Amino acid sequence: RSYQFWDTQPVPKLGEVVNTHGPVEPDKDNIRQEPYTLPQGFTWDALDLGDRGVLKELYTLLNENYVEDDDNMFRFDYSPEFLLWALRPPGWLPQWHCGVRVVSSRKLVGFISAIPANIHIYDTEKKMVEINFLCVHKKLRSKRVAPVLIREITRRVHLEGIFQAVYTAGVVLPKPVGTCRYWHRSLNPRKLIEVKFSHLSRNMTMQRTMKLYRLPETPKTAGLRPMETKDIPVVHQLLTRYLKQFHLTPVMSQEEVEHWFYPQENIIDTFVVENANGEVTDFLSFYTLPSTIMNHPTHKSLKAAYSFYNVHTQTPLLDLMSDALVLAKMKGFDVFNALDLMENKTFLEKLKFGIGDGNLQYYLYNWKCPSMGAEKVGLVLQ
Ligand SMILES: CCCCCCCCCCCCCC(=O)SCCNC(=O)CCNC(=O)[C@@H](O)C(C)(C)COP(=O)(O)OP(=O)(O)OC[C@H]1O[C@@H](n2cnc3c(N)ncnc32)[C@H](O)[C@@H]1OP(=O)(O)O
Ligand SMILES: COc1cc([C@H]2SCC(=O)N2c2cccnc2)c(CCCN2CCN(C)CC2)cc1O
Repeated sequence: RSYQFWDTQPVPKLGEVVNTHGPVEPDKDNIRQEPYTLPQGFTWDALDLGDRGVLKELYTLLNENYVEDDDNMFRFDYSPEFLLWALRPPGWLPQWHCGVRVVSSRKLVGFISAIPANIHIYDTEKKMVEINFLCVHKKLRSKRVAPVLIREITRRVHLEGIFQAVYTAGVVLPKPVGTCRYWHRSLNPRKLIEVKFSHLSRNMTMQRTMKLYRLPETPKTAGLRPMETKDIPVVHQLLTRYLKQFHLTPVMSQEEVEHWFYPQENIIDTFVVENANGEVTDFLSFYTLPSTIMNHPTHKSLKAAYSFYNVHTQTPLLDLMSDALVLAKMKGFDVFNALDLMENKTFLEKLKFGIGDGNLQYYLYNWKCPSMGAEKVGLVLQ
């Protein structure tokens, strides 16, 4: 369109209207046994994240070289313990933690990952992988290293008999199946304005701004409490039933639900509504992901909470999310982030979220299907 790399790949063209559902190419019956060639002086290395030293190397690569905002002011700061959560879910494979190192110094300069996931896309369930944490060191940018990382992880996934993948990106590539928008809810507006994440309205004083965003000290929903081990099955049951209404969703086992939702401090929070009868009827969840405030003398970090999966059957969704905001404020978050997917548009403007810059595009690899509105997207990635 022209895309030197993406034009060679089994994905639909940008601008082509798709009215069919299925693979772009058939499953491969023989697969390349040898890794793709990297530029000279660089080598492949599978990263054992159970090793404290290797995990920290990955932490640093991403801390210094991962996604920045459009103004080049903030960079994601995934913690080592978060990366362990995100990258070793049930069924994780060691070959799918794909690093690139400088041969001489051993410096980690590139990475890409796959984790397994069963994905429901319209009327089909497929075993896929989710691709995440594609990163190339700043000093290595614009040298066509990304295509080698993408082809190499493809080869490694192919060896395991898997021929479809799902991924998101803030850039337009062939061809989005869904387009989402970022929204932000101020919790600590004074800090957000000071570090220039947000700006003071010409029509509002700082005093008025703090008043606008002020929240109750405690949640209002009767019987809200953190998720416990006994809650794992009912949380699985609630999520599975809730997700049916959307066109792009994960299909989680009970073991997967335990991994993704069981609370871990500073990583993942899940709160359930246990009613007057002792029945769990609702749950909210958010993950923890701080950002580095680049080159700032006094404020070094911003603590952000990210809306994950929120299931309602008896409690209004609006009330659930109001309580999520209160809980995040209690836990010291500066901002609460959510996408416009699932039923989120029903609460975003009401709870004083504001729209952010940029788009999050959702993609499938080797699967043609019609595109969908954000409201039909029911998949949230890390
Ligand atoms: C069956 C199994 C299938 C498994 C595979 C499924 C596919 C997985 C796909 C990956 C899902 C990743 C999900 C996430 O992790 S999204 C997060 C991506 N990470 C970042 O944005 C971190 C900071 N940025 C970087 O590290 C970048 O500069 C990267 C590494 C992204 C590009 O490095 P560099 O800037 O040095 O560029 P290049 O000269 O090497 O190569 C340029 C080519 O790369 C295409 N490009 C640029 N950005 C992306 C992007 N985010 N997804 C896919 N492709 C991208 C670009 O259009 C061009 O192709 P084309 O325009 O010529 O055609
Ligand atoms: C500044 O506001 C935004 C910040 C971010 C992200 S990017 C790194 C970061 O730390 N972010 C952050 C900071 C503080 C709180 N939550 C998030 C985003 C996400 C957009 C992702 N894109 C858009 C497209 N491409 C390629 C650049 C990054 C949106 C914001 O409107």
